Amino acid sequence: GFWEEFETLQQQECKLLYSRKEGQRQENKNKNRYKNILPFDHTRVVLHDGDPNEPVSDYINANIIMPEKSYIATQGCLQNTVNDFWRMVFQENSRVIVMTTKEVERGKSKCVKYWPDEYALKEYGVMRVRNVKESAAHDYTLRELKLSKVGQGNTERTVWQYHFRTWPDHGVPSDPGGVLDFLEEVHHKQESIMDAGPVVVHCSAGIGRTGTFIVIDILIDIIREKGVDCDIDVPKTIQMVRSQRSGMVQTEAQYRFIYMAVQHYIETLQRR
Repeated sequence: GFWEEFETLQQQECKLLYSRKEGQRQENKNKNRYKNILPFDHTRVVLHDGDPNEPVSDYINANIIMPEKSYIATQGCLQNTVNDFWRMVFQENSRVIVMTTKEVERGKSKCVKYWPDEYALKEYGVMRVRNVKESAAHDYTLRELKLSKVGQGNTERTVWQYHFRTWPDHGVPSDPGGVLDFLEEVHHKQESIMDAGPVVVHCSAGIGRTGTFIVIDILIDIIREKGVDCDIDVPKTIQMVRSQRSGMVQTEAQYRFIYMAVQHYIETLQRR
């Protein structure tokens, strides 16, 4: 229909109104892993309550992703943004973190370690984190973290870090079963926590693997609500997440993996 075709064209020009100015500020240069991968201003996570000695303390390379449960899509920490990451988790009341990379893959730093070892605690600026217990699953490790603001023990909350460990160094997994099982656990944990904030998801840039995990999670949530017969539109979902953070889902293999994951999920429901 003409209405449909034209509206579709018009929606595609909306992104010309987005800006990425905050991420290009001189003070924020050293807070981006990739100079060309920056958060949209209108969905970026804005950090309040930073060190007043820092001229710019409100910036992290992260965006809120609301399907239209919400998400924060962010890059893996740099050595200098670990304190900022924990400020974000506290402020947003996030209770679940999904780490989709190893710290180092193929000689490259994807994420600086931002958690304490099991049974230890660390202060990251004003934030105190205790690692109470770790559980090693086949494809991932779960770390039960307790996060609080120093001098305010009453603010302590549990943050569950789901660290996916077996994504391959090149390409995507050749079967989606491990990812789906992982995502099912993340889903049940989030739904168990009253007033939990957005689920934090990261990879080195916060777009490729992050986007893949987020898009799969959104689609399987639709299938949970609407059943295996519901309509699914992968391209419209990717367009909706890309309106909130540019570039989500970076490769054709990632794109195919999303399709495979959704179909596998449907078949699991038919088997169970």
